[PDB]
Amino acid sequence: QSEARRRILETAWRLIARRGYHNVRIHDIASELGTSNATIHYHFPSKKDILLEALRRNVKLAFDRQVAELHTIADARERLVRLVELQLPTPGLLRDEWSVWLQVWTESTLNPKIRDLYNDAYDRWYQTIAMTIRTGQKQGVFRDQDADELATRLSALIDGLGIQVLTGKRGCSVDHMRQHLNDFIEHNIVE
Amino acid sequence: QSEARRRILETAWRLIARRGYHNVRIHDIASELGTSNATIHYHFPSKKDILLEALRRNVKLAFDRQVAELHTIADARERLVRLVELQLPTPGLLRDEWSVWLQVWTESTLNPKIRDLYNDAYDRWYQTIAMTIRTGQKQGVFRDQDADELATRLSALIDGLGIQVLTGKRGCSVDHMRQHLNDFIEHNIVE
Repeated sequence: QSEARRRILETAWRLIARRGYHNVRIHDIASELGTSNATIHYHFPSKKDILLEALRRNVKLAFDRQVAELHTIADARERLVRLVELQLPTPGLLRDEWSVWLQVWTESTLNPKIRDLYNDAYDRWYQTIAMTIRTGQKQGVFRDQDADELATRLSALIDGLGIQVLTGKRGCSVDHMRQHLNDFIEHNIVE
Repeated sequence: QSEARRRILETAWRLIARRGYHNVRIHDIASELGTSNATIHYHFPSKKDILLEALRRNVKLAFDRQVAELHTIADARERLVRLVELQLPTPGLLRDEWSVWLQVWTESTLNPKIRDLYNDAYDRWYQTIAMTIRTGQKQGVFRDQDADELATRLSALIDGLGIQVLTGKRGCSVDHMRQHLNDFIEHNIVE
C-alpha cells in the first residue's frame, strides 16, 4: 500500500504545477485525496520533500516518455525534430511540466538538493541533444560546428521561447515556438 | 516622508531577490528597517502589492540605466553589444534583477497584474532590440532578416542562457554567456 505514496505525489505535482508550490498547503493535498494531514506527513516529513520527490518522479516520467518516443528513429533530423516536439508546453501534461520547471529554477538558486536534482535532469537531456547533433554530423546531414556550443544554443532557445509562451507574450503560442525552433534547425543545424 | 515608502521597497526588492518572495514575511522587512508590521501594511496593504510595486520600481530603474548606457552610441553593433551586456546577471544588482525575473515568470502564470506589468516591461525592451536590429540593418552592418523573428531569437537566447547561469549548469558563467551571445551576434546578425 505504497500506492498511497504515489497518489500523494501525482496530486502534489498537479497542485504545484497549477497553483504554485508556495500556495499549496498539505491540507489542499489531503482534501483532494481524502487522507489526513497526518497521513501526508508520514510519507513526506516536510513540504520540501514533497516538491523534491514529485519532481524526481516527473523527471523519470519525462525521460521514459522521451526514450520511447525515440526508441528507433534512425534519422538524426527527425530525432532532433521530435526532441524539440517533446519540449513544447502542449496543453495538459507538458504545460504542467513547464510550470514546475519555472518554479524549480527559482528554488534551485536557494536549495542545493533541488539544484542537484534539476542539474542532473537537465544535463541528461542536454547530453541527448549534443549526441543527436554529433550523430547527425557524422551522417553529413548536420554542419560540423562544436556540438556542445550548439546544444547550449538550442536548449537555451527552447527555454527562452517556453517562457515567452507561458508568460503570454503577444503573438507567441505553442504553434509559433514550434515553427521558430524548426527554423533554427533547418537554417543553423542542417547542412 | 514618502521616503519611508522607498526604503520599504528597496528592502523588499533585495529580500525577494535573495530569499524568494514566498519566504519573505512582512516582519522580515520591518526588522530590516526598524518600522512596524503596521507601518509596512499602511503603504502596501498586501504582500502582492509589495511585489507589484517593487517590481514596477525596478523595471523603471533598469530602463533608465539602459537609456543612459545608450544615450549616444551611434554604432548599431556596439549598441546591440551593450544591450547584451546590460542583460548579464553580473554579481550584485543585475544578478538580483534576474532573481526576481525568475519569480515573476511563475507569478505571471497565476497573476494577471504581475503578468501585465511584466509583459509591458519585456515588450518595451524587445522593441528596443528589434529597433537596433532595423537600424543596424539600414546601415548595412546587419543582415536583412525579419528583425522581429531575430529579436525573438536573441531575447529567448539571453533568457535561456541566464537560467543556465543562475541554476549553476556546469561550465556556465557570466563570462561564458557573454562570449556565447557575442558569437550569436558576430555570426548570425552581422553581415
